[PDB]
Amino acid sequence: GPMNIFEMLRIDEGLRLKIYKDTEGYYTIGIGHLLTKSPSLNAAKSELDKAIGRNTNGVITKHEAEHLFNQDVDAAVRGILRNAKLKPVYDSLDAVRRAALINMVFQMGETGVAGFTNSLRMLQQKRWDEAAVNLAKSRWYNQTPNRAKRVITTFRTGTWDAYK
Amino acid sequence: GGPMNIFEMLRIDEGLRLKIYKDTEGYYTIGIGHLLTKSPSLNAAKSELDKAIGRNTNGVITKHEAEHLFNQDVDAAVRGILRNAKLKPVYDSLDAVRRAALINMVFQMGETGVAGFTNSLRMLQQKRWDEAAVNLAKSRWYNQTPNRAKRVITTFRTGTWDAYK
Ligand SMILES: [Cu+2]
Ligand SMILES: [Cu+2]
Repeated sequence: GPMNIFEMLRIDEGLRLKIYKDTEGYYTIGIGHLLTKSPSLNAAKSELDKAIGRNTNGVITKHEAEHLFNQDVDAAVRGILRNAKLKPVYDSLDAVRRAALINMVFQMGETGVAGFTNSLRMLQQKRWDEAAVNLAKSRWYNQTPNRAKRVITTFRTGTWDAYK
Repeated sequence: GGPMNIFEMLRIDEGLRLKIYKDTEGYYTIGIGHLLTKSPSLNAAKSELDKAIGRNTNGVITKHEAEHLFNQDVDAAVRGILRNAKLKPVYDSLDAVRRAALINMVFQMGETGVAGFTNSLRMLQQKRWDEAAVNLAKSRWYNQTPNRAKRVITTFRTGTWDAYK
């Protein structure tokens, strides 16, 4: 089966069914669903219960995680469409590259992503190699080099060859 | 229980069938509206099916298998919009809810058939919802599957999920 944003994110975020800490040290679960930014497992546990609508004692099913994953991806796409900075960039991109973008928003959030002012212009102007270079200079690249490298290659090439 | 989206919307219009069936156009299909072949041969259908699933299905598949195809198919519809000179502009100008109605149209009829709605498409891009809603009702689409078209059109006119609630 050929790629999409779901498989892409499914690969970058992986699937975990116990509450774990993301690379930022924030508690999480499922496919990269942020529970809380607080360093409290107990705070994370309650936040999880609200999200799933039941008592989980830290554990959810595979279906439950896909349900969250769906809403979250959807939430990121809608976030981009309400962001004055991102929407134009998004609209100008081809399918593969819109996936790369949604990937960054999924991980970092809109605001964080809107901060890549220069790279964004390069993207909207189809200067693929220049943006790829500029994106590597970023804190984002340094904090998560492997995932960032993969995403950047997608921007540069417009192909799935970093995931295939 | 969370807010509607294209998947939920399509899951309702297509339903879930784990056995090969003929859709409304007559073509062999499976899962959540996954077209297998436009050919009258069940054997070509079964071949296509076993190819896609990568085993020998004996003409039957699991729900998870069917949702796997669902993902591929929805993405293909979106990709089909972004590939078409007439569809992309309309799509880009649409709000999230209305983009779904569009994706729904392409999922069912295909990129090319949907591009044929030149007038309705232009009205959508001009935000003449009610005019578009009416133009869309006079179409082969509406005649063949009026119940699904009503939902999709109501979504286009109002911009809300009230037709699926
Ligand atoms: Cu596949
Ligand atoms: Cu939900």
